[PDB]
Amino acid sequence: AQRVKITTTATPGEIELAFEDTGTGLPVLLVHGFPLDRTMWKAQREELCDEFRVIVPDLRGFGESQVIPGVATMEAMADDLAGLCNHLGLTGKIVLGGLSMGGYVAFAFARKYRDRLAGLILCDTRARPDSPEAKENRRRVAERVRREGPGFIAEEMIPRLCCESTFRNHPEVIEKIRQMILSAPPEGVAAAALGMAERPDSTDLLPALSCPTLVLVGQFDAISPPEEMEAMARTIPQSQFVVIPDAGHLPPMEQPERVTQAIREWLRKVHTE
Ligand SMILES: [Cl-]
Repeated sequence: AQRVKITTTATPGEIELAFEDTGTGLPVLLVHGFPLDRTMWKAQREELCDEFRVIVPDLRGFGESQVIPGVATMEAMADDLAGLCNHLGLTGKIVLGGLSMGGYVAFAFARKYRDRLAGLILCDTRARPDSPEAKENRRRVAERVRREGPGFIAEEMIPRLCCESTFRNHPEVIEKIRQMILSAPPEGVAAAALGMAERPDSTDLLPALSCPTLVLVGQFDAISPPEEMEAMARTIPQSQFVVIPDAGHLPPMEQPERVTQAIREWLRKVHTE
């Protein structure tokens, strides 16, 4: 992996990002969820790199990236991605994928950097903003995690993140996810929780998208359910919708080969030299 200070148009103008960059050819940037890190895309990065260049950063405040206290807006995270692409000399078009919060970041990127997208991959996410109670729950999480760390988040989220079959067949995946959460920097978690609370409604952005979009969801996703994601996909032009069997909210980890294949075959259609 690499760690580089990038220039970003978001406050504070420069930030150190840790990232993986594996493969050659057409660039695919994959954005993790909350409160995870780049390692949740490891299987896809290690497999797709035979055909694509796969870039997987830790977002600001997560993993090994710099922590910027306060509020980490989805826009700021998108600005950081643009700055990373600039650093790397990826100044033309990319495919951008995101899971959950990473999907929120992808919408912020599409809003601001439309001309840099060859395609979007939206996994286990939604375009609407937080409801008022959800916003308040962000704030409650932020205030507590600063002091207690993320153990209480792992306790609340793990049962909602993966399906029954994953608990049975893949306890090692459960434990990897748990360690991602437990290791997340407390102030990075807080800043992103507050940022998510203030993200805009992206509902009306979706019909205005100008690139092919793959929408992926676990069959048993308890957080962003398949019915809801299918309806979201119906609002996006040039969309393809895929349900991954025997996965919950984290298909890339729960059913890595299925996710890799779905992404690979779509990329072959979209992302050409
Ligand atoms: Cl957003």
